[PDB]
Amino acid sequence: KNVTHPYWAPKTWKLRADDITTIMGFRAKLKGNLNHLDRPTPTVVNNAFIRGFLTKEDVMTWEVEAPYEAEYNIALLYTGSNDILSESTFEVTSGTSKIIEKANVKNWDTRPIVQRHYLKQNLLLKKGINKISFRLVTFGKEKTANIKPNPFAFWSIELVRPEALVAIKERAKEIKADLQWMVDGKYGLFVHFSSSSVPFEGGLKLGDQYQKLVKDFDVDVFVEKVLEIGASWVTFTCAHGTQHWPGPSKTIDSIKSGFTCERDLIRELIDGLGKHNIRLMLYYNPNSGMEDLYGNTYGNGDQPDPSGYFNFLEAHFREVSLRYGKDLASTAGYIDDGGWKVYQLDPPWEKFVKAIKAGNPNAPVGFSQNLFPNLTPFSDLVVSDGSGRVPEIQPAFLFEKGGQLEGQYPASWFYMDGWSSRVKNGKFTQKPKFSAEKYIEIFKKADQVNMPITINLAMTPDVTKGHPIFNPESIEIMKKVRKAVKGYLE
Ligand SMILES: C[C@@H]1O[C@H](O)[C@@H](O)[C@H](O)[C@@H]1O
Ligand SMILES: C[C@@H]1O[C@H](O)[C@@H](O)[C@H](O)[C@@H]1O
Ligand SMILES: C[C@@H]1O[C@H](O)[C@@H](O)[C@H](O)[C@@H]1O
Ligand SMILES: C[C@@H]1O[C@H](O)[C@@H](O)[C@H](O)[C@@H]1O
Ligand SMILES: C[C@@H]1O[C@H](O)[C@@H](O)[C@H](O)[C@@H]1O
Ligand SMILES: [Mg+2]
Repeated sequence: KNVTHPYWAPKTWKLRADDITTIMGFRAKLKGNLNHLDRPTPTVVNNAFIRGFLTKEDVMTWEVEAPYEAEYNIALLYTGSNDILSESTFEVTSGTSKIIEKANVKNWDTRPIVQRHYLKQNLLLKKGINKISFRLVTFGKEKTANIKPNPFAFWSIELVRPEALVAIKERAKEIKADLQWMVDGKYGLFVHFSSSSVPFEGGLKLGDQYQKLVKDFDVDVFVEKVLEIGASWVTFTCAHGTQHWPGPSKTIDSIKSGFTCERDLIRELIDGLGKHNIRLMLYYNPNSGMEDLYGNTYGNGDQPDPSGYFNFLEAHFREVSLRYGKDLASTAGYIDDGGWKVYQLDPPWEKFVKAIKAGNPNAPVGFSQNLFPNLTPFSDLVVSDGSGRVPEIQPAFLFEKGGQLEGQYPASWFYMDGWSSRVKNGKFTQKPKFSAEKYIEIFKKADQVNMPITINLAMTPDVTKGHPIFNPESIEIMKKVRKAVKGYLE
């Protein structure tokens, strides 16, 4: 009863013998109870999990193509009730090769919710077409809003020759970013220049008058507020809701006109913030409005092909990174939905990372991993949407060898009042979530454990002298935060 548009349907997967190959569960043939949410169009569907592993007949089968006979290390990504996991046994088969292994219980209280399980024994694969099957052979049950169930939910399988993994990890280690400047700066400002946002003075949402509002953006007004709250960096939102880009881009323009600006606002933000040694990183969203820029990520025509889209992302990262060089701290401080959306295309993470660092070899890579474990060994920062909640403190063993987050460094991304400003009738509708004293404790804790915080204060897309661009109550709180954390202490 499961539905997949041809671009999402099961197909034979080419193994990349020198790389980590990832294959979503819905690329397997499913039998028995196994099911997933419908995927009826070329557009990615976040909720990709396979559910219904209830009996020994509930089995999924991929078809993969190896270039030569070799042993492959298998990782599984899954989630579910610890009650269910504590009694689930996995079985991975191909040819005569068979792996049997108990599931791992999630013994941390934080994200990641999905865990990556490296199976101890390797799977031998013959040259050419191999069928690989996954099923459970022992089963648990949930025990005592406790309404929604938490079944075993399979996300993906990952295949990598053990020798390729050592070499991959070696290279990741050699280009790992040095984040001391973020720890020393303690916190920065997330600013959403959001295409859905309506200006303080009313009128068209930023998305429908993007170039005009970029041309009228008052950098000096913006920098003085950033400076006043003591931010050490700014993460600035490119392509939030549409693919509009606040500066020149040969890469974007060669796909489709109308998204770029004559004014190089990124450069002016660099220079304006640079006068006070405040650094700039870029948020970028590779999916929102992408159907109006590139089109379907898997292209047109009868069979899915992501190389055009991959080449766009790589050429875009590369052009931005080289355009600004070391003046731009990162063209990829926050790449939205790396977990929910980007991961589902089995993308070439390393090529993206090399593009990101081409102009700035220490540029931190921050793919948003959502509730998922580390997306690629070439990550630098833990990144996900903290909403307006108190920042979680992930326990240290997550970062040790074998850990879910190994190679990453802890970091928090959350908002004081909201993400996108919702100003209506000259009044901010989004108030700070907590008292000033609670934010002070939050930043003091982040500082004591050397975890950078990037806090969003909803900003009016029309940045001018005529009106507060941030909520004055929010500014007042951050001024008290600055005093308690960055001010003269005694
Ligand atoms: C054979 C596989 O086909 C898919 O469409 C791609 O997304 C994979 O990266 C690989 O090329
Ligand atoms: C730009 C925004 O990014 C988020 O990740 C999405 O979930 C929103 O709906 C919107 O697309
Ligand atoms: C067969 C598929 O149908 C869809 O409607 C199209 O958007 C795809 O690109 C492809 O042509
Ligand atoms: C702007 C540059 O960003 C890089 O990521 C940093 O490592 C450098 O110290 C410099 O500040
Ligand atoms: C940083 C946040 O990322 C999330 O994925 C989005 O849904 C929010 O709008 C915001 O942009
Ligand atoms: Mg510190």
